[PDB]
Amino acid sequence: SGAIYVGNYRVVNRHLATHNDWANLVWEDSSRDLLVSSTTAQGCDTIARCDCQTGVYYCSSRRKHYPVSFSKPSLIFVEASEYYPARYQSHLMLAVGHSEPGDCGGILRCQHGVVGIVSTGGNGLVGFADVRDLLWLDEE
Ligand SMILES: Cn1nc(C(=O)N[C@H]2CCOC2)c2ccccc21
Ligand SMILES: [Zn+2]
Repeated sequence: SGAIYVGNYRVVNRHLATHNDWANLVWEDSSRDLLVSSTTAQGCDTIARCDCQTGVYYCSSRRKHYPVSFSKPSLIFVEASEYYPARYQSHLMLAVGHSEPGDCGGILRCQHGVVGIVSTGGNGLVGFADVRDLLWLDEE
């Protein structure tokens, strides 16, 4: 679990969105595994606006933050899960790091700010849904 809280937005994995998220929907994209809802309180996270390929992510199944090198956002085949059939996910970045299904929502960050959230993984890989192209989250 986990979310990004920037301005009056809450960014979560679409597959973990609650009824309250759907009832306060701003934007969602199934191909990216992302959903954004509106918040009453202002958040403290800021979004990175960069092309970094190194950063640090939070792994809830280890209670630890790990440094990672990651690929640029791209279209990658993701195996079937209880949340989606096997399909291509867009704007996804892969890294070598531990992950388990419930690690989704952990933040990946770089020196500039938040880069994205854990969305896919297995067998010593972890995949992150990029948010750096969503300019409307923070200075729009
Ligand atoms: C971090 N992580 N995520 C999944 C996963 O199945 N994600 C789907 C749900 C949303 O997009 C694909 C996974 C599986 C096995 C080990 C780790 C894992
Ligand atoms: Zn950066």
